[PDB]
Amino acid sequence: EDAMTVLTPLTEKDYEGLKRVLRSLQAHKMAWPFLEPVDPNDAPDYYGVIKEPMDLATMEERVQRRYYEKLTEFVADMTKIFDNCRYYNPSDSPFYQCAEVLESFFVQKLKGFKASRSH
Ligand SMILES: Cn1ncc(Nc2ccc3c(c2)CNCC3)c(Cl)c1=O
Repeated sequence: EDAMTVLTPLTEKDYEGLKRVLRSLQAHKMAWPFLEPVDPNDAPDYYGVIKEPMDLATMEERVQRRYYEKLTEFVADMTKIFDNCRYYNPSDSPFYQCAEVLESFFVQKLKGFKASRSH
């Protein structure tokens, strides 16, 4: 990651962009498995093996509460959603495929955010 992503404190202006990114993910057709926490009754041993669960509703609360101090922390929470999903699920799972497409979409939106920060 670039130094600005690691080191530059997030401003209120930055948080308008973070909310835009999050809303774009929540609206994506393939974000449906990630909107709310994994239901334990759908996924045996999930909370036994996934030590740091994450979901977009939890990130929405953190964005609202100004939890993130650096962009790298926001990216880390987002990356947890996808990494957890690919850890638990087989590569032919619909969940795994959602993580693959949504992560690519996140990286596109993230690159746009970082550039808007530079100007
Ligand atoms: C193993 N597993 N199972 C499920 C799941 N997402 C999911 C799927 C459906 C629903 C919710 C979450 C929450 N709200 C209810 C419906 C992931 Cl992302 C996963 O990895």
